Amino acid sequence: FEHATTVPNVPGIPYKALVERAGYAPLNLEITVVSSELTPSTNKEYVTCKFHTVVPSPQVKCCGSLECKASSKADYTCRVFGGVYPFMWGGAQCFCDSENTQLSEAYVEFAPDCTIDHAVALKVHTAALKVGLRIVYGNTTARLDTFVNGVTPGSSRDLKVIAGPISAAFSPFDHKVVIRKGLVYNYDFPEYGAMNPGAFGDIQASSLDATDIVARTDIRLLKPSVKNIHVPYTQAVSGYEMWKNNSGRPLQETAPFGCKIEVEPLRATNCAYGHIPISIDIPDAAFVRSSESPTILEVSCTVADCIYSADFGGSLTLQYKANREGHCPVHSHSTTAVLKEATTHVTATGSITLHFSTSSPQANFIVSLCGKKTTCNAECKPPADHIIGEPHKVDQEFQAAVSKTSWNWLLALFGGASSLIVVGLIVLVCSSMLINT
Amino acid sequence: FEHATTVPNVPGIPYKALVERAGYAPLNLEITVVSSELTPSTNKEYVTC
Ligand SMILES: *[C@@H]1O[C@H](CO)[C@@H](O)[C@H](O)[C@H]1NC(C)=O
Repeated sequence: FEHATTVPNVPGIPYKALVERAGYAPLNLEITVVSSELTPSTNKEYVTCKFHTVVPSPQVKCCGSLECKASSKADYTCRVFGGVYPFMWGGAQCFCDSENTQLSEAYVEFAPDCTIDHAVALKVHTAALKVGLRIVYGNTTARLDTFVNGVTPGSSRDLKVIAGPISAAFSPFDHKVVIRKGLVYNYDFPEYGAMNPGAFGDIQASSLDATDIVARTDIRLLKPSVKNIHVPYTQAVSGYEMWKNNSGRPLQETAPFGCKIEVEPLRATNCAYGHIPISIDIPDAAFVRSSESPTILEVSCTVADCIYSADFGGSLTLQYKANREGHCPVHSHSTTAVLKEATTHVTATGSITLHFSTSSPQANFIVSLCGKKTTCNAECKPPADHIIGEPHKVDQEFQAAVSKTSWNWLLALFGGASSLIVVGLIVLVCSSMLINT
Repeated sequence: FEHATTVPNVPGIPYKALVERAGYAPLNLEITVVSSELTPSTNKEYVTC
């Protein structure tokens, strides 16, 4: 049987319902999401790390001109110096006094320690929500992993489940993300090839082992001044360490909606947001005939010491006049109160205690012991514990968040004002009819 | 649950209260005052004979 209903996406917090398929008995249905994996689609532009700036030996040649060539190496910088006369140890290196040519060559390379301390840059496109569902119907359980889009039921060995599109589309990732060492940051890195010096993305490559490495660090080769052979060069500071110095907090600690983000693959787990429209196809095997299911005649309610906390704060004694021994479900129709127990064992003329979690100051709700309806009506005290360590099982709806006596006084004032208005219009009508006569 | 309660400070005469949380059964708090020593701050100022 196709049953469609809106359920919370929050992890835990069981959602219970009943199906009424004519004369096939009220059949219970407990569903609860236990995992919520939000996996976006990522493409990789570049990986970056601290660079090394390997500088080869100078090419000095003595009484000649040695203009250099271009190269495909990362951030190749060449300069040619005249009028040099270098000293290595043990004496001079040119037989020429003043006519010499020194070649200074400086490209840049990944550090040997970039196998770990490397950050990849990604763009996420669309968040795909995959949720795992625990279902118990009657006495049959089912673990089903389903995508939340409206199609692809997936695992249908016994049960068919369609997860409709979610009410609110939430994505904890911004359009550009950076992953280093298992930590994700919502950073706006530059495009591939748009390398600026002193900031993130100064050196880029598609992969760590790729020879196609690009960089635009401000490396400048200086004119050699001292007698001894070397290269003088001034470089802009690597923007990778500057980004590490002021990365802010990673997205595992700043993500909204209370969910935690893991890498390989990049996903967000247990994101509690919105409501999932669910559509279940309950098999007819679990359905039983209403003649076999015991019926019920008279049901009375008495709930004592209600408290509208997040816990199951309330005990109701519930009296029945049973027709026949048997186990059969129980359910509270009002969304404001949810029952701990889903199926009781009703035999003959007993009192059943039930635990319910509510959010209204008034406990005025409809409950079905194994069929029919029952109006539980009493009052609920405020919680004494200010902060509880578990989430609320009922969301407020403002239809019952105002207390019964508060509706009484507020509606009494409204009724007084409206009654004065009605008396005013009535006496205007009477006076108009009198002056018309 | 923290239950504030006013008790007379007479020796003997057992005092009785009920503690209760809405999801729990009531329990019989039994409080008795046995001794009450009024020891003040005393300093010796002289001795005579
Ligand atoms: C960068 O590192 C230096 C070195 O100690 C530190 O003083 C500074 O607070 C860090 N952050 C910024 C934004 O300069």
